[PDB]
Amino acid sequence: AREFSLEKTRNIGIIAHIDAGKTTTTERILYYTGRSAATTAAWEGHRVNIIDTPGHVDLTVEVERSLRVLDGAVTVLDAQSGVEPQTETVWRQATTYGVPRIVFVNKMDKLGANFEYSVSTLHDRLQANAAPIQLPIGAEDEFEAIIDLVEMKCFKYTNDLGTEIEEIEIPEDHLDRAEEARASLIEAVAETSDELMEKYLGDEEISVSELKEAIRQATTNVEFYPVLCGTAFKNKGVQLMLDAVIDYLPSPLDVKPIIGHRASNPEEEVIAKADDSAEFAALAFKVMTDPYVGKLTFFRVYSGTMTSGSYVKNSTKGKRERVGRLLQMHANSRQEIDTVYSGDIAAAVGLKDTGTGDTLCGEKNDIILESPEPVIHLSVEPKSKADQDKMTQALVKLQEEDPTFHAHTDQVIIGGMGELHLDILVDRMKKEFNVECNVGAPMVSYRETFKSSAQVQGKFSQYGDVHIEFTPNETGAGFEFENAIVGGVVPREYIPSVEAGLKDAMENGVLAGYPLIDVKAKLYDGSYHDVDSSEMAFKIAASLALKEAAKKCDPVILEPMMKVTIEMPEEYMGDIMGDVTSRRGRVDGMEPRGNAQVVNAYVPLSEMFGYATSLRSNTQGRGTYTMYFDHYAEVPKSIAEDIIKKNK
Repeated sequence: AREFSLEKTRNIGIIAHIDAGKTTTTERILYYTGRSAATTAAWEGHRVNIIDTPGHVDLTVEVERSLRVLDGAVTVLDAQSGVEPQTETVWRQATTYGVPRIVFVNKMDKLGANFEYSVSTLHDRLQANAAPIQLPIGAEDEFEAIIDLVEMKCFKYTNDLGTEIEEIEIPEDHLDRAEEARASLIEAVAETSDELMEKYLGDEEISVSELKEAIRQATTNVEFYPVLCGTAFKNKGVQLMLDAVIDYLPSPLDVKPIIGHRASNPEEEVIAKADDSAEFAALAFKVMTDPYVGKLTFFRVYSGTMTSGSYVKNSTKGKRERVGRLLQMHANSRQEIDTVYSGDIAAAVGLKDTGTGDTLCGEKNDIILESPEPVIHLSVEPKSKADQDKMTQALVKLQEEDPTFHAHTDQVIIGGMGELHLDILVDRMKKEFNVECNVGAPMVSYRETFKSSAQVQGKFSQYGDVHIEFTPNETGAGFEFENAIVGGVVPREYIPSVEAGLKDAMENGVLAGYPLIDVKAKLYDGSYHDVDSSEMAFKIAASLALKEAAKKCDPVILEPMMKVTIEMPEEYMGDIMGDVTSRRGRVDGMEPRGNAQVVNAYVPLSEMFGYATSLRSNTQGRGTYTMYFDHYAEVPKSIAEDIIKKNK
């Protein structure tokens, strides 16, 4: 029987930069809530789950995931420099996923500390509706009290230990400032609420509570972001902000159910809401390994209820998993339980076949809450044979933790989604798994394809034969083999053996030696013997076909194209281009947001090396970009001729 009720639960995570005072803020939050990937705690008869967000925002896959894991967030800002480039890249994401937010402006105690300023940024840069529900008294050294607007009280801080908080009444000389502040607080909520609009102008006095009811309505619908203040290190306003999480930030019931499809048709939205009556469904957001307990698979349960020792479906991988004991990491402790209801988070011990992104649901049902390709790759050189063991070991494990990377042993070669991605991966090896290894330069991974069609035949004279029709496929369509054979001059016995020989012979590539893609092959005819003909020769044939095809099909080299989104001051807006159009980029569409323009562009990854270093140098620290894969494109003849000569 659950200690806490959905209504009493808060799933949160902390969106902050490092110099915003992130780590220092998390601990205070863990401490005040005490007595990691995810931590269970409590504040005031409320279950509080603090979800660890990724260490860098360039990892989109994670941040997206951790956002769906959580319900609402606490954004931490520096009291001086206001918001910063990445925090907003993440903020907009938060909104795409409809994550309620409250804002805690930290590090008030320092220099250049400007509260009424930092607040501006959310307005100016993020175009966000946010108004202080509190105001400071003093700044820098002078920082002393905090005015709570909604209840109209004040609190004095006599120590840096966060004890003996004097709860006092608002001093005169700040009385006015307090007054227009609460007044300026009460509408920003009212732009949203209706009857409150009358009540404002109509002059009716607004209650403390009835006001609270109103805000928490704005924030849980994310039309308003409450804003707070303090210094985490000196223990000021941390508690008030904790209360704030209780008052405003959503329970699992106050947000909209997570979308997902079923196991066969993945076009149905299947609803997952928090119901203990309904069938259990959950998502695994983290996997690590303890020296003692073994593999830990962390998870959140959106719908249904779960118990220790029963069986569950791992829906993503298509198998059956037997729940071991369930654990809960607390601040300082670990505690075991036999049951997981909805809206809750716990780790599971000894689930053999599970990995990050995997959806666990009940036995009967079929549901999945989540759904990859290398554009860039590295060479890795282990020393002697001593290290080489440990690496190849790691590679097996790492897959389970991050499926988003590829394994190639042909030296060993790992492709990934980017230089940053690949590094953390190498990071994890060099350090955590202790391998000493030479590491190459990032290299674009090119492809190949056919610009035209043809019909050809390989025949291996030990005898094998095929007639295949090779045609350029739709860009992105991948590879689809069609078996058109009828009479059986080629018997089924060797038929899939052809498909293999093709795949394998294409992977090698016909031009510079890069994998062959976007190509249709159809097998319309052949000739077989009954003694000599072997599954081998029927490979050598398919391969042979490919070689002849390569001669008639006008093969071409493909390079990756990225979707580059810049944002900048329009004084430089000409520059970024003469830059882009020097990069073989082309600019498609643009839209303004607030006082800056968002430039959308398409650029070859090959031309994108050292871009951030030319973004700042031109715009003087003002510009910011994002990038991700879009499509493969045909390399220009002059460039392509070189890649050939190289690999030759």
